[PDB]
Amino acid sequence: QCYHGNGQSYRGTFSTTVTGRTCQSWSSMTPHRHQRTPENYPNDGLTMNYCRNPDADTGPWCFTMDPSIRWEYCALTRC
Ligand SMILES: O=C(O)CCC1CCNCC1
Repeated sequence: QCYHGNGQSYRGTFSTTVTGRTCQSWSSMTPHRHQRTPENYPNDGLTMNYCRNPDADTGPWCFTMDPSIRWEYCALTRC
C-alpha cells in the first residue's frame, strides 16, 4: 500500500512500522507520552493508531507500541 507525496494527507488504516512494530494510538499516552494528539491536532486524521504524517515528516509514521522505540515510519511505499 502506498501514500502520496510526503504522506501528510494519507488517511488509510495501515498501522505497522518498517520493523514490524505496531503503532500506538495517537490519543493514547501509553507507552509513549506525547503531544501529537487529536485533541491538539484535530485536522490531521489522528484516528486510532493509523499511520499518519501530521508534522511534515517524509512519510506516514507513528509512535510504536515498543516502549524502547519512540516512533518509526510505517511500512508503506510512495505511490
Ligand atoms: O518525539 C516526538 O514527539 C516526535 C518525534 C518525531 C516523530 C516523527 N517526525 C519527526 C519528529
